[PDB]
Amino acid sequence: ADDRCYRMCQRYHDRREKKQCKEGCRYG
Repeated sequence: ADDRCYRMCQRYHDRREKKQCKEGCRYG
C-alpha cells in the first residue's frame, strides 16, 4: 500500500526526507 509505507514517512519532520521516503516507496 502506498499510504501504508507513506505513513511511516510522516514520522520524519524533514519535508525533504518525507519526499524521498514517499516516492521511494513507489516503483521500488
